[PDB]
Amino acid sequence: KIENPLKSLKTALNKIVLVKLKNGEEYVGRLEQSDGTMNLVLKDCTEYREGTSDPVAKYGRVLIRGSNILFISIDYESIM
Amino acid sequence: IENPLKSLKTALNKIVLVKLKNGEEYVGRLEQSDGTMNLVLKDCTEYREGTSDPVAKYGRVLIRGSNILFISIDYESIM
Amino acid sequence: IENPLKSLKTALNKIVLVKLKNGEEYVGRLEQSDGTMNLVLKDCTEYREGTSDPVAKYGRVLIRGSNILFISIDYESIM
Amino acid sequence: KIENPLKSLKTALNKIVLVKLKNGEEYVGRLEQSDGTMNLVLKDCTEYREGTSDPVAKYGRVLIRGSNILFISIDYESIM
Amino acid sequence: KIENPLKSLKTALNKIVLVKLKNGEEYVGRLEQSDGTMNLVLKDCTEYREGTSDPVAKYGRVLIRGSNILFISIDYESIM
Amino acid sequence: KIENPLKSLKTALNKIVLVKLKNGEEYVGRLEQSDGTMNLVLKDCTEYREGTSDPVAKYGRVLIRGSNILFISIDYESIM
Amino acid sequence: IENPLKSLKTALNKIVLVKLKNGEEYVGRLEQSDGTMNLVLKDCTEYREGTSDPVAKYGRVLIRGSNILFISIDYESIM
Repeated sequence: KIENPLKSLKTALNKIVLVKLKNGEEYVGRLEQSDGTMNLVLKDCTEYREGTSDPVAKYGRVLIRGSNILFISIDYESIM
Repeated sequence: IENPLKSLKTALNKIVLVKLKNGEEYVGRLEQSDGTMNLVLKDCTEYREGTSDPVAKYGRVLIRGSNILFISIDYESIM
Repeated sequence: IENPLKSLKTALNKIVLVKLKNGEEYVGRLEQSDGTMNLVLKDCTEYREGTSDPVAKYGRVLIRGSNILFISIDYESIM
Repeated sequence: KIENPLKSLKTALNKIVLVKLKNGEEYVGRLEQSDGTMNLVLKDCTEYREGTSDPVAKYGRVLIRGSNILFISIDYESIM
Repeated sequence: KIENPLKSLKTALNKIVLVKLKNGEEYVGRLEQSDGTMNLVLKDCTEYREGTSDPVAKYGRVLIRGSNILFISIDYESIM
Repeated sequence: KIENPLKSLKTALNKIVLVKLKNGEEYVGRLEQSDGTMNLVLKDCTEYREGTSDPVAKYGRVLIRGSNILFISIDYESIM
Repeated sequence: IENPLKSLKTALNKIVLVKLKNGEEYVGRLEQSDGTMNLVLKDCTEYREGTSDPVAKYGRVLIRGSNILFISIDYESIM
């Protein structure tokens, strides 16, 4: 079977995901694009304070660099 | 033949604890892993470091291996 | 053909917001970019993270891609 | 003749070691495997507060990533 | 037709620039040299407290390592 | 006639050295082995409070990962 | 031929100040350097950042180039 963590990211295409960065900040938006570096493009992205549902800021369509990602919640829509 | 990374495959479908560089602890069932130690965990709960106090639920998570400190590969068997 | 880096090219000559590793935010018109996400911004203002409180003005800046957290590539159409 | 730091890690196999990571936390356990990048597997691993013998948490069998290791006390067994 | 970020660093040669480093500190001086990795030589370099005009220390002629640079204000002279 | 920084590390073999790690802590011991990546083996390693002489912990024979070293005092024995 | 790394070579046998990523400053006579900016300083004294307060003496030190923020290659003219 060919399943590996990277292609699991492709299944999240056009779904709401949560991205947490190395500084602990959390960003929620719809995953529009991703590449093999885990560079992401998120649509209608809102930053939330860590571990909470408190919106901090809206940033629109964001390109997130993969090297500073801690993790991506790929099923986040089904859980919000 | 045995090496640290093959030990990671023995934890597939088992509950593991992953500690990241910032000290926070994530507990979940190991679904997938690769050679760089990127992981996919199912039903992932973040705990406050050193405790069993849950702080957040994140569902199915892709964790980047570069930020991992260690993985408790038999965590199921010690709780 | 769509991918993250090409989406950056769509923001050329538009105002973007760039957040760096230390959390600081910089807003200015994207004049140039390369494959490593080095950017040149014009009329760049730094803002306190998460606000519209101006902190400093830096003129035309060359931002090193390796220390960028993210780029809001549609910032002009929402600010 | 052939003596180098990474070979000295081979003589600690199945001995108790102390591993200190980049955030100053110390982990004690029996070294079961190591590779060339200093990835480690420890059995019966206990975290202790830095500089002390106050145990903080028990983690069982752990795979430690080499890149965040500060040092390994390779003769810890014979001293603690 | 050839416009790239690093080429614009070459336009600032012999001009006063502001370099902000990863720790937030700001260094002002005349750019004398740069290379492809963004290593720089500044002449008559003064550090300023971040976002102010309070000088904190003088360092003279400095070789700055590119990997810790956040940004360079390549036209800082025109705006003082 | 050939002199470079890594070769100067070999001159400290069998001498007491001080190693400062990137979290600021200092470790003093007799350098027994080293390699091209500045991985080190120290014998009789004592950690000291940064910048002081107050011992903090003993760790015996330690393998130090070169990538997390700030500097090595290669003549410390002659000035301690 | 002039470039930033060759400018380090000109500092040989000169007193330099080396600032590391954690902000600590180290002053000594530059004895050796290489292409990665690994340095050997003679008679090295560490100073509290931005001040003249000596904190510790370290003799002959080998500094790893990867943790260096900057090197004042002419520092005796500044002391």
